Amino acid sequence: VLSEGEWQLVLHVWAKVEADVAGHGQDILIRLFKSHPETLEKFDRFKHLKTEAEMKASEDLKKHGVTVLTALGAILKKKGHHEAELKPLAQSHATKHKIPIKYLEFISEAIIHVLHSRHPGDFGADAQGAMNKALELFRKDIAAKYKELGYQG
Ligand code: HEM
Repeated sequence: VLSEGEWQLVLHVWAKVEADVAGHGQDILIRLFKSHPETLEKFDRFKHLKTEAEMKASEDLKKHGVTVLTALGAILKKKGHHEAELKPLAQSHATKHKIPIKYLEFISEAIIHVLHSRHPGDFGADAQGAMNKALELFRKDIAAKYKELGYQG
């Protein structure tokens, strides 16, 4: 579990993300798609996009980034009590979207890179450590639901 002090490091930096959800969501998805091109192939909506410049120009991608970060924020703010929020997400990601757990690890790494670029002063090693723990918790709970339903392990 995270301590109360580690949750406070997480949510302090997240309040800052909430100043510009759309810009954050962009940088994260672009970083994901460039670092791990195979992830872009999951998105019928985005697979036509070939360059970073086309990505940065897509309003629909920016819209999806807000969808993603809003759902994540609602989970973080539950500070681990996130069962009701996380269940619907794991079901759709397992059964509809077919998203490997490994891809959730990839987007976690994208999230941490972008927070580090945008908020150095609020995102030192101790906050980075806390955020890494929160994302691990998120992945571990999703992984449990996947296993239940019989999805890739
Ligand atoms: C932090 C992780 C993520 C969160 C919070 C998240 C959240 C969401 C939300 C809320 C939706 C819309 C409702 C639904 O279908 O459940 C969505 C859709 C989707 N997500 Fe995720 N997602 C995450 C990670 C990923 C990753 C890593 C991928 C793929 C590599 C992925 C692929 C998709 C696809 C294909 C859709 C549907 C897009 C469309 O409308 O066609 N998601 N996600």
